[PDB]
Amino acid sequence: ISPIFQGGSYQLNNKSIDISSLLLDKLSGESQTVVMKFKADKPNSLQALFGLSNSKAGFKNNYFSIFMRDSGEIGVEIRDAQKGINYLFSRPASLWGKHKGQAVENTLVFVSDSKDKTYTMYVNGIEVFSETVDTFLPISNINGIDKATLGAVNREGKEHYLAKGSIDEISLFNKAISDQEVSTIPLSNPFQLIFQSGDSTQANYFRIPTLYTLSSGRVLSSIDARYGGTHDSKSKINIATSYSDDNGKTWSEPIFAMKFNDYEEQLVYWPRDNKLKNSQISGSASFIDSSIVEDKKSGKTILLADVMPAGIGNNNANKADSGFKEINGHYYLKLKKNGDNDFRYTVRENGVVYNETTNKPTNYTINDKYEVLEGGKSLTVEQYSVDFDSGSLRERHNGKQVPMNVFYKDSLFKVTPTNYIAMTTSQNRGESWEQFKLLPPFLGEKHNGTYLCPGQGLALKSSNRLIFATYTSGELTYLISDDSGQTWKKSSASIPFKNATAEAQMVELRDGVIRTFFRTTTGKIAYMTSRDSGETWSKVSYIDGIQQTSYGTQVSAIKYSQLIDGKEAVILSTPNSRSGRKGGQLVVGLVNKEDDSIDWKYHYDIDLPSYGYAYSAITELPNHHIGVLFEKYDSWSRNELHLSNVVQYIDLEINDLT
Ligand SMILES: CC(=O)N[C@H]1[C@H]([C@H](O)[C@H](O)CO)OC(C(=O)O)=C[C@@H]1O
Repeated sequence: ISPIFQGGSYQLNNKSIDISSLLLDKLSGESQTVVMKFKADKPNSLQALFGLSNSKAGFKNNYFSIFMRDSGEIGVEIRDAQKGINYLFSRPASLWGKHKGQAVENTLVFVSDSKDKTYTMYVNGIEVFSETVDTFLPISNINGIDKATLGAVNREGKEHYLAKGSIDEISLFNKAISDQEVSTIPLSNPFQLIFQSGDSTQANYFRIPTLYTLSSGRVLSSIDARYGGTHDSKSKINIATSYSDDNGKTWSEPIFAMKFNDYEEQLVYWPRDNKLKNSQISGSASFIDSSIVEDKKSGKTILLADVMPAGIGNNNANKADSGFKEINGHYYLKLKKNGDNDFRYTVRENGVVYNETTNKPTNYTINDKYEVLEGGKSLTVEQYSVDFDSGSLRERHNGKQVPMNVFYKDSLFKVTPTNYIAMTTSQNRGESWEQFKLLPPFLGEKHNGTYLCPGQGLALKSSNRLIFATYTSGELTYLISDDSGQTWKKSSASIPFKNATAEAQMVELRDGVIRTFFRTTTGKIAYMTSRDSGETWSKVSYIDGIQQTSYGTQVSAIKYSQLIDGKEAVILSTPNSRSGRKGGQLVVGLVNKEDDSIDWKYHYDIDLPSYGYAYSAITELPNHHIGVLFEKYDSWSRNELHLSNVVQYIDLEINDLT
């Protein structure tokens, strides 16, 4: 099939282009596909790209448009007043505006299909919505259509929703094209996906990217594989990883670093409507917020993340309990058995489940997978699946037996419903990952564990010291290992905030000198300095020239290997906005070599100030390029929940930022 119409080079300068007598006659049949290569870097707040209308008096609501918002949202309207139909479908954060000081060419494919009664929209190869209706309205069945327009919808003789942008190609087909035919449409994409809907994780959502350059040249990525929409824990979540052996050009199929099997790995399309979006998987264990580092001495690659027991997240996590009973200097995991109201057991050496009440070992052991064995025989539980088939979220047993784990809901022996940290290690730089182990508590028996700061750990350049920053209430708590991850001690730093999400990332400015950048509740990024290689920390200061919202966002920061303008350089990645998680920037800081202060000298614009940018991972690639893996959406907004393929990868050179 050829196009029924094909246009090219249309300038949308707040003035509509009429294409009625090129298109309307050729429209026929009830199925259509719009293919549109458009640009829009200074978009109006709301603006229609393409529009078919009844332009006559009294039929203002008789029209189809493809519209966008300056927030990056894309959508369609299919309206007909005589039929009593008024369809509106959209997805936030669907568009790119600008990459490297250049308008991005978006590729839009809208599929209007009468056989399935489905309206499907792709932008840039990604499906952003797909909606089935009871009563289908072909876009060309709207009664009295007499205008085909670009850059407005002609309503009762006047231009509505005037567009500022440009259309490079618009085609229409009297055919609803196959998914196969969509993926053969060429793309000029400024981004690539490392993790995506459909890959081997089978999660439809991803949050909290990380990136790290290993010594071999491999770049490694970790992420939350988030199953229950984009919701934090409590949910189903796994830590997935992927690596690139070619400077970011290609990535390996994702694997798991940490996983749980109490709930099935399901690609689900969450619930974006207001009655159902807060549906949140409630019976599953999960991992959340990973951080990665390489150990120089052993060659190991170390990855930590938070571990949440079935049904737990930071909201309901038992503060006032670590999950451990200390016994002169040693820490043991506490266990609660079925039918008991108190925690009567601990996991002594070799995983011996020991009864603290009667002071006797039992027939039960916990293996290194935290799986429960009775007299050496594996115990199992039945797995859960999730579905919205009944019109609300159901969590129900699915027939499959999986090894029974102390973190699960159906386990005979359960861990304290609080939050933990675990580490895994790889000895092949991310090709496999050893079974995770729980870190001991750092703040006593009567305190829940700290929360890991997503991103990178710090591997000091001239020692064997590893550091992972964590946060808790009223302090930054650095975890420090001088033995390849075997042992850990804490180094506390008081922060002048109560209930901060003080997500912290570190740079080593010169040997022994660490600057930590972190999120606060002040609308500003904070920082402190150890000159101690992390033993002691300074008071808190703030960065001017960057704004954050009051709740803040995770900040990522790296020490660039090369000199910029003759100075040592620090790179920082954050949203720069007081209005939302949007207006993302890599900001380039030159270290003054005398006092260690930083002149934040260049601000690079990742996309339009109005376009979403949230958590972010950066790294210097072996070729001195910068890799960015970031959430291209507002991951705080209750309007942008549950979007697929918004965590994206881009490649930048220093020249691009300066
Ligand atoms: C452990 C955990 O739940 N971390 C989540 C964190 C946390 O909820 C904080 O308390 C509120 O910002 O919030 C966010 C966020 O997008 O802001 C992401 C994290 O994955």
